[PDB]
Amino acid sequence: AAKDVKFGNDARVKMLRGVNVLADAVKVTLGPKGRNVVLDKSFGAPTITKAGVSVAREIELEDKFENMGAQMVKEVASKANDAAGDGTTTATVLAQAIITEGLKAVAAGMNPMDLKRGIDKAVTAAVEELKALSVPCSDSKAIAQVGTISANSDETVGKLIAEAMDKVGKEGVITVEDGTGLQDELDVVEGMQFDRGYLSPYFINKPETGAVELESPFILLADKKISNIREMLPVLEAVAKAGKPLLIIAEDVEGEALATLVVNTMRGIVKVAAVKAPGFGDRRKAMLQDIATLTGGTVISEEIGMELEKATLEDLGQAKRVVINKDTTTIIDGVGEEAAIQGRVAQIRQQIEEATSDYDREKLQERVAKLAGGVAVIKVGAATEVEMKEKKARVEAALHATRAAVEEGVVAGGGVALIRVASKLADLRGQNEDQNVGIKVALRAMEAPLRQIVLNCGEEPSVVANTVKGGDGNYGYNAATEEYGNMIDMGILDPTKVTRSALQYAASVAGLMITTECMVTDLP
Amino acid sequence: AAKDVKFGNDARVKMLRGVNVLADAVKVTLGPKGRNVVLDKSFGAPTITKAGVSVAREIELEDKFENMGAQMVKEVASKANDAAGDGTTTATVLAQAIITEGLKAVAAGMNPMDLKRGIDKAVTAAVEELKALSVPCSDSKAIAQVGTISANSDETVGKLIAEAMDKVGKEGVITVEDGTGLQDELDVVEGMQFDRGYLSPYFINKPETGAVELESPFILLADKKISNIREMLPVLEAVAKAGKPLLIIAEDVEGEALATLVVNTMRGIVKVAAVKAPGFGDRRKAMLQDIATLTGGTVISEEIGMELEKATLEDLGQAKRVVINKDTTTIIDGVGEEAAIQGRVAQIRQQIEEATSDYDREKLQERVAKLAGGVAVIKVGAATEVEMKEKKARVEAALHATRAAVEEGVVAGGGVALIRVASKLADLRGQNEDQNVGIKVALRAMEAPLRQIVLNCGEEPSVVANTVKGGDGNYGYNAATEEYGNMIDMGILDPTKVTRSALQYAASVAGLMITTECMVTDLP
Amino acid sequence: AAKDVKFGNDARVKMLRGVNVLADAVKVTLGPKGRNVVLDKSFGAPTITKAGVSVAREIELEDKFENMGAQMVKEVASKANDAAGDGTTTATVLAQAIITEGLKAVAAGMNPMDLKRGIDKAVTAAVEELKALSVPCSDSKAIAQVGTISANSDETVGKLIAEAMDKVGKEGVITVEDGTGLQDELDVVEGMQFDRGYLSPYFINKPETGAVELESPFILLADKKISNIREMLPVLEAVAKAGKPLLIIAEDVEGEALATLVVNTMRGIVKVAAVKAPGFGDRRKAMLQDIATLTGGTVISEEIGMELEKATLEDLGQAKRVVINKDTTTIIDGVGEEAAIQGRVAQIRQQIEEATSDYDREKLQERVAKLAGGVAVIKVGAATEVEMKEKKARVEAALHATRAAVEEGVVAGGGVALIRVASKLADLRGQNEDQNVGIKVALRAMEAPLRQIVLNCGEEPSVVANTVKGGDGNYGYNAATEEYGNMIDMGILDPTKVTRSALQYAASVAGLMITTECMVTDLP
Ligand SMILES: Nc1ncnc2c1ncn2[C@@H]1O[C@H](COP(=O)(O)OP(=O)(O)OP(=O)(O)O)[C@@H](O)[C@H]1O
Ligand SMILES: Nc1ncnc2c1ncn2[C@@H]1O[C@H](COP(=O)(O)OP(=O)(O)OP(=O)(O)O)[C@@H](O)[C@H]1O
Ligand SMILES: Nc1ncnc2c1ncn2[C@@H]1O[C@H](COP(=O)(O)OP(=O)(O)OP(=O)(O)O)[C@@H](O)[C@H]1O
Ligand SMILES: [K+]
Ligand SMILES: [K+]
Ligand SMILES: [K+]
Ligand SMILES: [Mg+2]
Ligand SMILES: [Mg+2]
Ligand SMILES: [Mg+2]
Repeated sequence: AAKDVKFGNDARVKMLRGVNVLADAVKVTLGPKGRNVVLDKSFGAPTITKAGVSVAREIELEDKFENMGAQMVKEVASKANDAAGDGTTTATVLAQAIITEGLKAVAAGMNPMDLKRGIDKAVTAAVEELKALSVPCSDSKAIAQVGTISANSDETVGKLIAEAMDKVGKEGVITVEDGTGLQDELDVVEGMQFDRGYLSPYFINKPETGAVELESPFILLADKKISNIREMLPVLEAVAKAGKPLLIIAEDVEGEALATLVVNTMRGIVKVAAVKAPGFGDRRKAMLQDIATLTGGTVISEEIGMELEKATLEDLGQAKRVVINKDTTTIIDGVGEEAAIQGRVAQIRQQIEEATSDYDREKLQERVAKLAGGVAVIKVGAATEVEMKEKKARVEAALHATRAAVEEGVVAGGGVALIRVASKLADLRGQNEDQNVGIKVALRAMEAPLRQIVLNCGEEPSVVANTVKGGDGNYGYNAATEEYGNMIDMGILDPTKVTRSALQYAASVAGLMITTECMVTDLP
Repeated sequence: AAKDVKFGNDARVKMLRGVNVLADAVKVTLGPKGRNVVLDKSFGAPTITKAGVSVAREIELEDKFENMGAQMVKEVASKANDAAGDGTTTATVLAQAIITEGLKAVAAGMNPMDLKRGIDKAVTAAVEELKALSVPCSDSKAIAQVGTISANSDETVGKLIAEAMDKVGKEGVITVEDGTGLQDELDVVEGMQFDRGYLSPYFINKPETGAVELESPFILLADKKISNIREMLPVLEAVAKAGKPLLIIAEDVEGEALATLVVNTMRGIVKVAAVKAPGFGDRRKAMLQDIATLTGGTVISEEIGMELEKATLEDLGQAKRVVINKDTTTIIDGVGEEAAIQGRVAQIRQQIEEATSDYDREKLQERVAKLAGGVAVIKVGAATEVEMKEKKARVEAALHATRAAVEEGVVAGGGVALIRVASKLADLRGQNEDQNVGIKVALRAMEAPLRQIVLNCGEEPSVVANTVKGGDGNYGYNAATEEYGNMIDMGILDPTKVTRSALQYAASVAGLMITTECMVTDLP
Repeated sequence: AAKDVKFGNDARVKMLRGVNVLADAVKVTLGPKGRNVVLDKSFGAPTITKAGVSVAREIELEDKFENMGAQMVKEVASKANDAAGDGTTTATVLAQAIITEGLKAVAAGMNPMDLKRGIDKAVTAAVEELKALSVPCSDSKAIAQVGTISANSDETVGKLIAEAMDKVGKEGVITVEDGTGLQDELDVVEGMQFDRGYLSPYFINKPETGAVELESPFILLADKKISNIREMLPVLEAVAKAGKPLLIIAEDVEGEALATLVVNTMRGIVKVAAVKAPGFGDRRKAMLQDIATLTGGTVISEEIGMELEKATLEDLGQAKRVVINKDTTTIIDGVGEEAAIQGRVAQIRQQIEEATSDYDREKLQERVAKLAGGVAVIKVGAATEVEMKEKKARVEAALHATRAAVEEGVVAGGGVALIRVASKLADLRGQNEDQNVGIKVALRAMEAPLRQIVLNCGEEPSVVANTVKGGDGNYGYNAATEEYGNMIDMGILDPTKVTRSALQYAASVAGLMITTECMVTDLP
C-alpha cells in the first residue's frame, strides 16, 4: 500500500502522543491506592484488571503514528511480564518518563544517539547498584509480605503462599487453579503420587470407595505390554510362594491378563493390582528408574537383553504400604535407603543444565517433588467469574513475585530503591555533554514510580519525593497509612529482579524510541 | 487498463519528486550522528532501523509517477545490499545527486544519452582509481576498526568480529543469531559437529552427562533401515578381532538391535554407539558422503549394488577421537587423508556455486561449515526484541562489511575517497561538451556523501568539504570528535568494495533514468 | 452490452487522436539522439526502454475510440518486431504520416478505397525498388556496423556479434542471455551440443561440478531401453578388453542397470556414462543417424533386424572428447571423415525441398547447425537489473538486425533510402485521380523517418530534408556528427529487410484504417 511518511518534530510529537495515551491508560492501576480497568472483549463479558500488561495489550490507536508509538511501548509491559510477572506498570511509567524527558533533550538539538548511550550507561550502573542493594529473602514472614504486596496488599495471599512454600519446600513446585468454593482452598500432595488410577474396578480392599490398599507390597516395572499369563509363571508362582501382595507397572495390560488377575484375586490366592505407565516415551522410563530406586528394586526393560521371563526377587521393588484409587496412584514408604534417595537427589542436579527454561524446570520440579518433597495446588475462591479471573491473576502474579524475591532477593518498595540508587549515581558521567544529559535523563526518570504512586494517592508527589530524598537508608513513604518510616520494617518490599528488569526493558525501548527522525506507515 | 501518459519536463519533475521522497526518507540515517527510522508492519510491532535498504524497501508513493521514480531508485540500495551489505545509503545519495544535476543538464537542453555516456566513463575511471587506492586490511586491529565503524562506532562489535575471524579463520564460515541472554556470547565448534545425539543412554564412557568418548574409533554409516544384527556378522566379528571401538549412523536402529548393542557394551566385549541421521532425504546422504570422506571410508547405500550384509573395513570409516552426547554428535579429527577433505572442500565449493539463490544458501553453508574449518556462532545479546532485531541486523551488515574489506581492501572513510578520486579525474574528457557535462555531473555528485554526513552533524557542509579538498591523502573530517585529521589513524575505514559498488550501481540506474522523455502508468 | 456508434468526420477525428497518442508516445525513441521511455509494471519495478514495440504494447486509452485507433496501430510494431526485430519506430512513424495525410485526402471528399489502392501500388513499386537498391552485407566490418547502428551506435555490440558470427560461422546458431558479471562475455561451444544430461549424478571424472569428461571416448547408440545387463556381454567384454571409456544414448536406462553401471564406475574397472535420447519419435532417430555418421559408428536399431546383443566395434562409434553435464551433452570432435558429413547434409537438403515449410525448416536448420557450425551464447554484462534488461533487449534486436542484414542485404540508413525510392517513383501514376493522391500520399509519407530523426535532434527538419533530396546517391545527413555525406561510408547501414517490412506493414494497416466511416464500441 502507498505509504504515509513523516519526519522529525511532527513524527516525534505523534509518537509521544500515542505513548502517553497507552501510559495514561495504564498508570491508573499503580500503587496501593491504584484503580482498576475494564476491557471489552468481542466474545463474552468484559474483564476487570489491575495488571498493566493486559490493558497495554488491549490498547490500539486509530492514528497510525500514535498507534506505532503505543505498539512499541507495549513491549515494555510484555517483556516485563514474560520475565518476572510483576512491576510492569512501574516499567511502563519509567518508560514514559525516559521518553518525555528524552524528547525534551532532543528538542534542545542534542544528538539522540548519545542520549541513548548516556541512558544505557546510567541504567547499567544502576543495575549493578541494585544487585548490590539486593537483600536475601528467606523467612516465611518476608515471603508472606512480598506475596501480600504483589497481590495489592491482600494478606490472604501472603499467608497462602506462605503455607504452600512452607509445606512443599522453598523451591518446590506450586500451581494455582480456579477454585470450586468461595474461599481459597489449598491442596497438598506429599511423597510419591502420580496420575492414572486402577484398571479393573473388580478389585476391592478393607475400605470401600474402590480404592485398594496393600500390606508390605511388591512392585514390578516393565517397558512393553503383556498378553500371556502363563508367561508370568516364574514371577506369580514365586509370589504365590510368598503370599505377599503384588503391584505391576507397564504402559498397559490387555483384557485377558487383567481377567486372570481379577479371577485369581477374587478367589483370594494372591492380591494384585495393575496400573498404566505415568508418562510417554522416554519420560515414563526416566521416572520408572527413580521409582525403582525409591522402592529398592531393579528396572526390567525389554529394550535390554533382560526379558519378561527372567525375573528375580531382587528385581522386585519393595514398600511398606501402597494406595491406588480411581484416578491416582500413591506410594507411602519406599524401603530404598536414605543414602540411595539422597544420591538420587544428587544425580538430579545434573538434569538442570538442559533448559529448555521453565518447561525443564517444571518437569524437573515435578519429578523431584515425587521424592521427599511435595506438590502444592492453590484453588482460588471467588463469588463470581470476574472476581475469579482477577483474583487468580493477582495470585499467580504474587507467586511469581515471591519466586523472584527468593531468586534474586528484595529491596525497599515504594519505589524508594530507584531514588536511592539514582542519588548514589549522582556523580556518574559520560564521554561528552549530551551523554551526561542522557545519564541525567535516566536518573531523573528513576524518581517516576514513587511520585506516580503518590499522585495516585492524591498527595503532592514533588513534596513526598523531596522529603524521601532528604532521608537515608530504607526511609520511605507508606501510602496505605500515609506515614513515613522504614519500609522494610513496615513490610513494603519489591523483589530485586522485577525492579532491575523494569529499569532495563524500559531503558532499552525508550532509548531506541528517542532516536526517531522518520516514520513510514500505511495511508488511511 | 487505460493508461496515463506524460512527456518531458512534466514526467521528469514528477519522477524527481518521487526519487526525492525516497532519498529524504533514507538520508536521515547516514553518519555517526545519524538518526533512526521506524517502519510500521501490517502484522506485528513496528521496526526501528538504521539500514537504508529497509526504509527504501518499505517506501511506496500515491502519485503513480512519483511512485515510479522511487521504486526505480530503491533498486540501488537493494543491489548494494545484495552485493556488499553496507554503504547502501551512500549509493542512494549518489543516485539522488546524479539525478538532480543530470536533470538540470537535460533542462538545459543537452543530449541525455551523451550525459549518460559521460557519467558512465567518469564512473569507470573512478572505479579504476579506487582499486588503485585500495589498501589491504589483514591484521586484527584494522578489521576490528572497519567492523566497528560499520556497526555505527560500537567497538564491541569490532572486537567481537575480531575474536571470531581470529578463531575460525579469515575465510572460515561465521554465523550469527539472536541470543538468549542480555550479553553477547560467542560459541565456536571445531571440526565436525551436528545435531542428533545417541538413542540409548544405557551405554556410557569415562565422563558423565551420558556423553561417550571413543579411542581411535571406527565409523559406520547406512542410508536405509535395518532389523537383523546377525547380518552384521562380517563387520562386527572383524571388529571383535580388531578391538577398536565402532560407531553406527543411520536414520534409526530398531529395539532388538538396541538390546544386543546395550548388552554387548554392558558385558564389555565391544564399545559401540548409534546415532540417527542428521538431515532428510537427499540432504542426509549429501552429508553422509562428506562424513564418509572425512573418516576415509566409503558410503554404503541400498540403492546401489552394495547390500546391508556386505560390509568391509575399507568402506568403513576411521577417526582418532569421537565424542557423542544426548542431542549432538562431534568428531574432532578423522583419519581420512588431508587430500580427501581438501578434495571435498573443493567439491562443496563447486556445489554451492551452482544452486540459486536464497533457499539453498543456508543448508549449503551449513554443510560447508562442518569440516576442518570450525564454525563460529555469534549470539547477539539484547534486552528487548526491538533492540535485538536492530542490533543483530547491524551485526550481520558489519560482518559483510568486514568480509568485503578483506576481499577488496579499504580506503579512507568519511567519503573522502570519492572526493580524492574526483580531484584526480579532473583532466578526464569526452567526445563532446555534453559528455563533459556528464563527467562533471559524476565528479560534483561524488562530494555528496561527505557533505551529507556533515549536514547530518549540523555543520556547514560546503566549508568542511572545501577544507577536506584543500588537504591531501587520508586527510578528512571525523564527525564523532568533530575534528580533522588522518582518517586511518582515527580508525575510519570504508571497504573498497562497498564504495565501488555504490558508485557503480547509482551510476547505472541514474544514468539510465535521466534519459526519460515519456512515462506510462495505470490511471488512478 | 449496449453499443456506442460514430460516423464520418467525428469517428475519424477520434481515431486519429488515439493513433497520434500512440505515435507521439513512440517517436521519442527514434534516432541516435533518441530518448528513453519508462513503462510502469503491475508487479515489480518499472522498465526503461528505447524499443518502440514495448512502449506501443503498453499503450491503452480511456476513450474507447481513441483506444481503438491506438490498439490498431500497435499491430504495426508487433508484426514488425516478430518479423525483423528492429526499425519498429520507423514503421510506426510511416503509419502515422500515411494515416494523417490520407485522412486529409478523405476529408477532401476523395474515395477512401482508391486512396488505399494508390498507397498499395506505390508501396509495391517501392518494395521492388528497395530490392534493387539492396546491397549485400558479407564482410565483418559491414556486419559490425549494422550491429552498431541497431544497438543505438554502440560499437561494442557490433564488434561482439561480429566476433560471434565469425567464430561460429555464417550459418551457425547464436544466442544471448543475461550475464553474471559486469562485462559482456562470449561463450563458444564447438561441436554438437544438445539437451538431456546425465541420469545418475553418482559418477564423476577428473573435473568437478558433476559433469563428466572422457578421454578418447567410445560411444554407443540405441533405439530402445534396456532391463537386462548381462546380455550386453559382447559390448562390455570389448571395453573390458579395451579399457577405453564408453558413452551410451537411448530412450532411457532403468534402475538396477544404472546401479550396476555406477557401481562399475565406482570400483573403477570401467569408466562409462549414460544420457537420454535427444528428441522424440521421428526426430530422435533422424538425428541419431546423424550422430552415427559423424562419429563413424553405425546406428543400432530394434526396429531393424539387428539386435541389441549383436554389436561389434564396427557398429560402435568413436569420438575425440565428450563432456556431459546436468542438462546438456556435448561432443567435441567426431572421427567421422569430412566427406561423411556432406552427404548427410545433402539428404537434409533434399528433406528441405518438401511441403511443410515452417516448423520443419526450423527443426531441419537446427539439425543442420548441429555439425561444424558452432554454437555461441552471449552473456550480457551489466551492473543492475534495469540496465541488464535494456541492454539485453537491444542486443537481441541488434542480432536480429544483423541476421536480416546478411539475409536480404543493406541500404543507406538515415531514412535516405525511402526518400530515394520516392524520388524514383515520382513519375508513378494510377487508374484515377484519387489513386494518384494515394501514391503521392505514400511518397510524402516516406519522408517522415528522416524528418522525424532530425526533429528529435532539434534542427529544422524541412531544411535538412530538402538538402538531402537536393543531393544524389547515398548522400544523407548524419545526426551524430551533425554533418552531411555518404552514409554507407559513414557506417550507417539499415538492413533492407527491416525497412521493407516497415513500409509494407504500415501501408497495410494504415491503408485499411483510412477507409473507416463508422466505429462501434462498448458504452462506458
Ligand atoms: N502500602 C504501600 N505503600 C507504599 N508503596 C506501595 C504500597 N503497596 C505497594 N506499593 C508500591 O507499589 C508498587 C506496585 O504497584 P502495583 O501493584 O499497582 O503495580 P506493579 O506491581 O508495579 O505492576 P503490575 O501491573 O505488574 O502489578 C510497588 O513497587 C510497591 O513498592
Ligand atoms: N566517526 C566518523 N567520522 C567520519 N565518518 C564516519 C564516521 N562514522 C561513519 N562515517 C562514515 O559514514 C559512512 C557509513 O554511514 P552509515 O553506517 O550511517 O550508513 P551506510 O553504512 O553508508 O549505509 P547502510 O548502513 O544503510 O548500508 C561511512 O562511509 C563512513 O565513512
Ligand atoms: N547516427 C545516425 N545518423 C543517421 N541516422 C541514424 C543514425 N542512427 C540511426 N539512424 C537511423 O535510425 C533508424 C533506427 O532508429 P532506432 O534504432 O532509434 O529505432 P528503430 O530501430 O527504428 O526502432 P526500434 O525502436 O524498434 O529500435 C535506422 O533506420 C537508421 O537509418
Ligand atoms: K498494577
Ligand atoms: K545506515
Ligand atoms: K530504438
Ligand atoms: Mg502488582
Ligand atoms: Mg553502516
Ligand atoms: Mg533499434
